[PDB]
Amino acid sequence: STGSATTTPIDSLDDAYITPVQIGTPAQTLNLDFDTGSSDLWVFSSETTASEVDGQTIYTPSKSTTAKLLSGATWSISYGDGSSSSGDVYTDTVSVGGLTVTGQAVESAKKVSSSFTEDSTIDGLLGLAFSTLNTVSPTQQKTFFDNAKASLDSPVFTADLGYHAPGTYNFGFIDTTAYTGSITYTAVSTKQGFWEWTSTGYAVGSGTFKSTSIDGIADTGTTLLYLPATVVSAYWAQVSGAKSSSSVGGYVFPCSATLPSFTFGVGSARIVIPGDYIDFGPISTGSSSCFGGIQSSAGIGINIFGDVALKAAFVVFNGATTPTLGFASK
Repeated sequence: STGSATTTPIDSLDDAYITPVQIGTPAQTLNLDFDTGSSDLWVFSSETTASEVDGQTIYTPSKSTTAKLLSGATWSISYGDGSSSSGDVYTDTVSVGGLTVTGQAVESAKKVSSSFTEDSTIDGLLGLAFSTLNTVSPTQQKTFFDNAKASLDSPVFTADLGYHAPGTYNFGFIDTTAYTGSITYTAVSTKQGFWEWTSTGYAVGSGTFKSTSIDGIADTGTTLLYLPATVVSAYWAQVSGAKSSSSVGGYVFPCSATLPSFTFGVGSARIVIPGDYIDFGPISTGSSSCFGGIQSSAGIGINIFGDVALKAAFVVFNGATTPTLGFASK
């Protein structure tokens, strides 16, 4: 089997992407944030504290003939941005782009933090990291991809995020029309539960390529590109007037600037992030100070190849017995 779903930016900055997901019988369609940096599929629901719901579409398990309470199971998760959610668990039928999993753990939110409430466009998350990170207790649950794997034509899913435009998540096949040149595959460590890999270096604009190992995670659920302070400093030094602002919480730059591209290495191959991808616009409405799309990972504890980087590539998440990551230009 295979699945194919369109994923759509939630706003004009590509702050995140939502993908429609069918849950239950009859189908309840929720727009979820596919997150290769976490491993919980959780949804706004009929159980969510009413004051914490503001415009989201909710899952109502009592209206699904295939929903079953997973007795005794609870979940609770905290994300790198400080947001969080928690609740209990149902199993139900979940379909993504024509691909159906029965008995999928659907984590029903009783509580969500303000960040989720305030984002009316995201109805929940669908985690696509390794199931070892799943927070369901006392019986850890599998991700949608894990449950689907054996049924898939090939044990892979691909992320093809658009710049200011829709893209595609495919399950079970590689669309060879969706990228240019070849896919370069690179090793993955699952030790931390992430799609963790090592970039072979970077360049800034038309600058020479610096060969250097950068360990990081391919994370569709993170907006920006978080890299070592040395790298990030080298990038913003090429932007007149750019500076790190503690009060804003990262690198800002004059909105009148033309940003240089950023290249990252995948083995001997190179992915080029156009400068425009690195512009996240005024820090506040009307400001002439713009927020940078490349930020320091110092104090995160991990480098993150988030959407800024991933949207410049066609990315293969290869879930074979020995997982790997593939990158192609597009």
